[PDB]
Amino acid sequence: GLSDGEWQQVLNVWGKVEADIAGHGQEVLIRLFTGHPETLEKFDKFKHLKTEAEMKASEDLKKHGTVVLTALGGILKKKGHHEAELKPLAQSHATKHKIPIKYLEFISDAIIHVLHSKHPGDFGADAQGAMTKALELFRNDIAAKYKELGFQ
Ligand code: HEM
Ligand SMILES: O=Nc1ccccc1
Ligand SMILES: O=Nc1ccccc1
Ligand SMILES: O=Nc1ccccc1
Ligand SMILES: O=Nc1ccccc1
Ligand SMILES: O=Nc1ccccc1
Repeated sequence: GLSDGEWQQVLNVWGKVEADIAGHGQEVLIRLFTGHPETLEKFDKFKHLKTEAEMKASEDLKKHGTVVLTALGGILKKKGHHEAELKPLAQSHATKHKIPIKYLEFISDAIIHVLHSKHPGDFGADAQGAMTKALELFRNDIAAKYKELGFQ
């Protein structure tokens, strides 16, 4: 678990994220797709995207980023009391989309990177620590659902 002080930084930061949800979502998906191009054959709608320029011009990628970060926001705002919100998403990713948990690790890293890159010298050391714990908490509760389903 995180402290109250820690939860407060996380939710402070997410409020800022929410001011520019599309632009944050776009950058997080582009970071993932470019650093780990195999994530991209999970997506028929995205397989044509052969360049960074094409990824950035794509309205549908923006729309997708908005869906993703909005779902992550709902979870985060539960301050660790997220069983009902986390459950369906763990179940769909393991069962239908078949996403290894290592891609959840990659996207967590993508978020911390994008935060510094969009707000250079505005993303405090205390802020990075709280967010990182928030993201690890999330990943940890996912791993428990993944073990339950024997997903490798
Ligand atoms: C922060 C972690 C993530 C969150 C909050 C999230 C959120 C979502 C949401 C809300 C949906 C739509 C409803 C559903 O199918 O459950 C979705 C669908 C999907 N996700 Fe994720 N996702 C995450 C990570 C990932 C990653 C890392 C991948 C692949 C590398 C992935 C692949 C997919 C696929 C293939 C779909 C189906 C797309 C569709 O219905 O068009 N997800 N995700
Ligand atoms: O729909 N879930 C996704 C999460 C991150 C990247 C692409 C899709
Ligand atoms: O930011 N939300 C979006 C919704 C539809 C298309 C593109 C972006
Ligand atoms: O744009 N349609 C979507 C459906 C499910 C997840 C993300 C996007
Ligand atoms: O690692 N699989 C996931 C579980 C829940 C939401 C997104 C991804
Ligand atoms: O059965 N698969 C597992 C998934 C996550 C953690 C441990 C086991």
